[PDB]
Amino acid sequence: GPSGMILKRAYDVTPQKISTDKVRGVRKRVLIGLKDAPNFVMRLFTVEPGGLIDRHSHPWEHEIFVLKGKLTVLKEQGEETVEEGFYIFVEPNEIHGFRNDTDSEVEFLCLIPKEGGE
Amino acid sequence: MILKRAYDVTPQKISTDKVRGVRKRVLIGLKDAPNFVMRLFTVEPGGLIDRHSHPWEHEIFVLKGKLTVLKEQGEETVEEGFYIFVEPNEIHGFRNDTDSEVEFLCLIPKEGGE
Ligand SMILES: [Mn+2]
Ligand SMILES: [Mn+2]
Repeated sequence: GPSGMILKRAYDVTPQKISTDKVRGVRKRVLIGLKDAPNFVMRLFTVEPGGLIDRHSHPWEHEIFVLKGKLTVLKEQGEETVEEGFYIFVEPNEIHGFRNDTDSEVEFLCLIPKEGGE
Repeated sequence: MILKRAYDVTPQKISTDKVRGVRKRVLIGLKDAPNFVMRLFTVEPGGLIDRHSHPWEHEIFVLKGKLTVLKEQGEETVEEGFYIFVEPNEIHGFRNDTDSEVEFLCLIPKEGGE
């Protein structure tokens, strides 16, 4: 593949609205996308106040790092809120979702193997 | 599912001929991860990761402070809120020229170890 290094302010990427049957009040920035990533992609998600990523699962893992705010994590059984400075590992096929119960934006980094897209 | 405060992971001090004033936390390691690992590095004031390369990429996010990134030639400082993509085989390293600790998240494919 190519050489070099990219160094960029994440906020220089516009936050794009995610709207699907199971996601509302969420925006995403693709930081290191399919066009460049050899193995895995880096996204920055913004959950607006009251935003929801419904419980779901997929046949790849998630690696998450919470950057800002209080993120409510939905589990197969119940939920738990974590804050900036927490990491999350979600196994392949594990049920998970997210909610923002606060009045400010919540941000988290989310990385997946590139076979799951960007 | 694992949910944990990164700070609570015990950092490992690194002090070698090429790395000094650096601590490393393995957040999501080989034990858990099927494809890539998540580390958090803390660079003390004056700390240094000297120029090196490896056959895998880095994906980095700067969490705190002003990080000096060493390039094959020259260097570039970036701040909290920057991401960095280092291509496989690219010469790189890091320095902290400030008076406070710098933190960055760093992910590599699992062939890189943890
Ligand atoms: Mn998911
Ligand atoms: Mn390296």
